[PDB]
Order: sequence, then structure tokens, then C-alpha cells
Amino acid sequence: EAPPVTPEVLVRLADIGTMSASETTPLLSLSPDGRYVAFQVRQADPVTNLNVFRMVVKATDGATDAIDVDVGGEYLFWTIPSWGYARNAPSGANLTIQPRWSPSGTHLAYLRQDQGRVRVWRASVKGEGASPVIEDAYDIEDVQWLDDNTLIYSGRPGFVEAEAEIEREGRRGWVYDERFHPLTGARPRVLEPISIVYQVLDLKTGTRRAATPTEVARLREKPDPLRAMVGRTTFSVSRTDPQNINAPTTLVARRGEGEPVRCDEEACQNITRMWGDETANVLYFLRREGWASNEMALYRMPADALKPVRIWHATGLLQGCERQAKRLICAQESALQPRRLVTLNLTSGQMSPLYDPNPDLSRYRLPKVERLTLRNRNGIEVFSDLVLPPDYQLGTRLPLVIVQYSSRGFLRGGTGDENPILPLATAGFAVLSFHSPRSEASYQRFTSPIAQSKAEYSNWRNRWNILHTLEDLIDDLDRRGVIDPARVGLTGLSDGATTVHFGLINSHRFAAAVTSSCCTDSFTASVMNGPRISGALKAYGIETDQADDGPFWAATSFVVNASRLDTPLLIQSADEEYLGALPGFTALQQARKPVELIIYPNEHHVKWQPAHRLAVYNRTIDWFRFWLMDQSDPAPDKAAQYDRWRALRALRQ
Repeated sequence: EAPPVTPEVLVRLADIGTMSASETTPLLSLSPDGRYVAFQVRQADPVTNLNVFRMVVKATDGATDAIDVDVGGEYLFWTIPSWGYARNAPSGANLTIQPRWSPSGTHLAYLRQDQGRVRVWRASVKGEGASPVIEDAYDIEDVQWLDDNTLIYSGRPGFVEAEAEIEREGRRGWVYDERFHPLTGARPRVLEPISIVYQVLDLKTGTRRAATPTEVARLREKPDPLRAMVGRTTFSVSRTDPQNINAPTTLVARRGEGEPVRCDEEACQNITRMWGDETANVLYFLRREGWASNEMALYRMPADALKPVRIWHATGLLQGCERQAKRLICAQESALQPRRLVTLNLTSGQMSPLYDPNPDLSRYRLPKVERLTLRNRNGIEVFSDLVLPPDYQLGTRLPLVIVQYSSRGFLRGGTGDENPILPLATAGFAVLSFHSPRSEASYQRFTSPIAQSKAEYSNWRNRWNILHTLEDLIDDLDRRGVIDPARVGLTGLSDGATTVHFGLINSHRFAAAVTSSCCTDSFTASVMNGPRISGALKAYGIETDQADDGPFWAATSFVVNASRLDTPLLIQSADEEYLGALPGFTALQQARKPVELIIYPNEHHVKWQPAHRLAVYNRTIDWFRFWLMDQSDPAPDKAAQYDRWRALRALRQ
């Protein structure tokens, strides 16, 4: 008994904050008096094809049930300026919603989207009440309480004027130039600089005014998680070579007026977040440690010395932690534990559940998880997780699917929540959840990440190191008699997608592949990016001025390598990215290789519509079952699909 984890289960697991939340992601808020925590829960429904967002308030003593103080809103895309463009096309990730408590602890203020416009809403924390509150010609980008009746908010109306100006310029046609990014649309994009504007709303009158410079500086300033004060000691973090972006940082203590003192313990290196507590005479800090930085660890350090002692450590992630007296309230995530709310006892180590918006996942028949560790041929430590089917007996050689994850925590879908780790194991695959190790270049001295990127791309050195690491991991599971090395699938999104294309060209390790985007070639990196991004990628080592048949692009281009590429490839692409795939896809078809391209409408680099996500999950499982198990699902609504694939398999004669 006990039900299995299926794609239908997976896509419905609720989540908190942006998909790729890490230690400083502000996904939760403590009330001023620390008795309540506020956080948004997101739950995807593949049947309605909508996400259900709720604003939640739970009491930190865990005595009362949580309360939905708001329900509803559309998926709000997280957006940043990025290439000198003011607002790029959405990556597809949801904005983390940070609820803002009123000074009284009475209301929350938070951004919410309806009818494609982002507003400020206010909510009774219990006495329940919906109601939008601030609305403008532009989306509200941020909001704070100045007092219990006054709100300050930010946004960019000059962005909306610039769009209106682009519309006017079109009457005579636009010059194709720096403003264009063809892959994502046929209109000029707004260029930076676009100013941010701060206004304040009186909730008693309904009046807006400008914000005073003092009020601006209170909204525009953000707390530093790598600085803390305890009495007269200022704690901070620094390097002995401050311009080397890869030099490790050390905790530093500035005692009153005196010179900064550096901490000597190895535990003091590479802190990611610190908290000062003046009641206890203590600094607390968070960091990553262990083999290949695979674990989280929390340290407690009596503030009058520099001798931190570890009080908690685990695999997984802790996110958005805030201190209430002797407690840290955190979001926490782990291989078999989706993101939940938790309490950490700041004197003992003890972690305790606070809020889990999903059932206990242990009520399902869960795959078995094991962490793999090795050192690769460059001498660099590597970790990854091996996921095995629930009823697995050592002695059965399994087909293997490789899912790439650029973050940590719950075994969900890898980097874009795109490849269903636990459902695949339920279907009988071994699954490698692969965490690419540090590059060689990252141990050397660089003053700029752009120059580091360039050295990583030189002769695809880091790509080779990534591929060799994958091969080391496969070999390890082959020695254990766990996998069949002739039945290894590879999947990937974002950086994982480039590793897929490189891996299919430069080895024979893979018998099938899935990717969410195509084509590491000059067409995609140069033509479809438009001349601005194309010109700028050059400094990162992307040779956008070189031809596809040159030494750089020959390592990855499917146009150039079409006739040697015998790994079956499925491309499940957002419509916003499919243009880049057409030449490579056409070359593979022309060459009679087994390719298939799927196009999802109104999608982004990361996919956001639950029905799309569920169909990706299912097609990818069907794909690998077919190529790596020679199995098909007899379901009638799949009959056209398996005729398509049987014909692709017949091309191999």
C-alpha cells in the first residue's frame, strides 16, 4: 500500500516564494512582536491551469492553525533590468512576495497582480478582509508602511512613457538596432536609464503625494545580511584580497574604536548570513560547508570572543530566516521535504516543524535517496544525489536519467522544475540529481565574473570538466551494479541545456536526451539575441563573432554536427524560445536523426502554467520509457505520439 509520487502529485506540491529561493530570499515576515509569521503559499492546479496564491499568517508558538488572510492573484513575474534593457522579457520565475506588517501588527501590505497590473493590497491578519489599496499606471514594485495609515510605494512610470514613445516611433518604422531582442518579440525594448519614483498614499484621505528624500532613503536602503552589531562590536566579513571575487571571506570584529580583528577558525569563512543578538551576548551565522559545500550549518558565537561553535547542520537549504528571541523562523527544504516553515532553537540545535503546506510526504511510497561524493580529475569536490525506485533490489541494473539542479533542497524538477525527479524514480528509473561542481577558473584570481566566464569558456574547459564529472558519476554507479551504462538519459534547462548539447556532441555516454531550449550555436547566441546582447556576450567567452563551423561552435552546434548526432533528442520549448531551435532542428530532420520539437504557448525560459508543466513531466517520462526501457503506455490519447516516435526509431536503419 501507500500511494506513489506521480506527476499529478508532484505538480501539485505547494511552495513558498520564488522557485530558486536561497538563504537571503525574503519569503517570510515576522510581525513586529514576533508572535506571527506571514508568507505566501502557491499551489498549482493542472486542470484549471492556474496557480492559487494565498497569503498566510501562522502564530510562531504553533498553538493556532494558520489563517488565509487573502486568496487569489495571478502569477507575478519576477523582473529585473539586465542588458541595459529596462525590463527584460520575464525569465518565468514568480516574484517572492514579502508581506509587510503594519506597526500595529494589524494589517499586511503586499504586492498582488490582477488583470495584468500589480497593485498593493491590505489584509486583516485575522478579521478577514481583501481589498486592493494602491493602483497606478505602472506596476507597484515595492511598498512599506510609514505608519498605520500611510504607505510609500515605488514604480517606474517613465517605463510606461517610453513604451508610448516606441509606439509613436513605429508610425515611421523602427531602426533595427541595440533596442531589439528578436527571440522574444518584434518591438524595440525600453533602454536604461529609467528612473524609480516614490509616492505615498494616505489611507484616510486617498491622497497621493511625493515621498520626501528621507522617506525614499528608508525604502531604498536594504538590510545587510553580512553585517551585524552586538553592543559596540560591529561584525562584518572581508577578504585579505578584496578584489579577488573568488577569495574566501572571513568574519571580522570591529571592537569599538579599535582595529578590525579577523577570526581564525575555519568555521568563520564564507558566511552567507549573520544575526546579532544583544540579549544573549551572541552572534549567529549561517554558511555552507562540508564536501563540495553540500550542507547548511548554523553557528553560535559568544560575542566577546571569536570562537564559533556549530549548533545545527544538515543537507538542504534554509531560506529567509528571521530571529524571534532565542528562535530562528525559517523556510526549510530537503531532498524528500518540500519547502516548509520551521523553527531552529538558537541554543540547542533543535529544528522543529512550524508550517507544512503539503502532507507529510512520508505517507507516500518514497524513492530511496543516497548522496554521492567524489573528487573529479581536476581535484574538485563533487556531490550529487542518487534516487532509486521505491521497491528497488540491488542486483537489478536500471536505466538512468540525469536531472540537473543549480540550487539545493527538495527533489522536485531540477533547475526549471522541468524534469520530474521523484515521478521518474516511481516509473523505475535510477535518477541522478546532478550538482555541477566549481570550475577550475573559480579557484584562480579574477577581479570580474565576466573575465572568469571567459576563461571557463576557453576551449570549453569548464564544459569538459562538467562532462568528465558526469562520466565519473555514471562510472561510479556502474561499478555498483546499479545502472545499465547503455541506457543513460540526460536532461537540462538553462546551463543544464548547454551541457546537454555539449554532452551529446562530445561523448557517446547518452542514449536519449531532453532539453527545454535549443541550440548552443551562433544562430541562437548572435542572430536571435540581437546586436546588443550579441556584442556583449563576447566578453564572457561566447564567440558570437565566429562562424558556426569554427572550432568554438563546432563543439555544440547541431547544424554542424547533425549527421553524427545519434542520441534521440526531445525539445520541450517555450514559444518565446523556439525560434532559436529551428535551424538545428531542421538540420537534424534533414539528416534523419530522431528529433521532436514541442512548442508551449505564452511561456518563458522557465515555464509557469501548471498544465504545461504537467504535460512536460509526462512527455519526458514517456520519452525515456520509450527509448531507455523500450516501453510504451497503451493509453489511446497517446497513440499518435507513439506512432511518431516509432517512425523516428525506424530512421535508424
